[PDB]
Amino acid sequence: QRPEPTPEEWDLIHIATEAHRSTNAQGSHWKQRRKFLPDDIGQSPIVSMPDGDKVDLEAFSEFTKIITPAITRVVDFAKKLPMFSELPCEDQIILLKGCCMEIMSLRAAVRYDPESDTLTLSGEMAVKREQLKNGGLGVVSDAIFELGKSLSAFNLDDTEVALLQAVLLMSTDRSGLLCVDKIEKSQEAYLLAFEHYVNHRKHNIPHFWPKLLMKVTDLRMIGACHASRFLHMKVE
Ligand SMILES: N[C@@H](Cc1cc(I)c(Oc2ccc(O)c(I)c2)c(I)c1)C(=O)O
Repeated sequence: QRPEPTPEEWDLIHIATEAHRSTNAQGSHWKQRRKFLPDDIGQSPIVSMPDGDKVDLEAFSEFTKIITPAITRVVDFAKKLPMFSELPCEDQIILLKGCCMEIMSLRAAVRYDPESDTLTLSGEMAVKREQLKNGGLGVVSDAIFELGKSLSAFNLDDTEVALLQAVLLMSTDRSGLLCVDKIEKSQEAYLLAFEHYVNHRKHNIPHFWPKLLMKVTDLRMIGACHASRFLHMKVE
């Protein structure tokens, strides 16, 4: 009834799923290696910042210590998608700076653990809503957790997530792009493959596809609130 990946789109999906899996911290068995950020950390948000806000700085350090590798992995992922590597250097850097939080956020959210109400950062650090609120995301902490809980139910697989990530990456909605039309063709290709792959999985949920497109908007929201700290160093 509802259409299902063409053979060129099965190819796209292999490449994208392998790019995601090869850059997802600790891989598919991440859950068996975790350290819970300890209780005494992230509880006291007392230090002002050059931006005006108060932050439990110890916590902010513990987070800042593991963020660069996480960024690196987003870049590794991007560079493994051929439609992304064909872009000019100038546009690659824009696009990366632009989705890097959208993607790290999604990457944590699908590793939401209802058993302990924690997010899992880079496959190892289990954190509570309040630790990451006080560590420097404000309300953004609350937004990712709501999303975590929301996705438990959708039960996404590494392909769905991979493809979701490519749709985030090839956004045409960024200041400064040269090759806008190429990016939109590629976004459209990924969207259409993704819609098809979702067909191919009979999801025991009504309206799965459109419900899931809505979480794109939530992720672009996250990325818009926490966009400052990405004048990151992209090396192509
Ligand atoms: N867990 C993801 C990676 C990931 C890593 C970290 I550190 C995260 O927290 C942030 C991000 C920006 C900030 O300014 C602060 I303060 C904390 C998140 I949300 C995600 C993965 O699987 O790659």
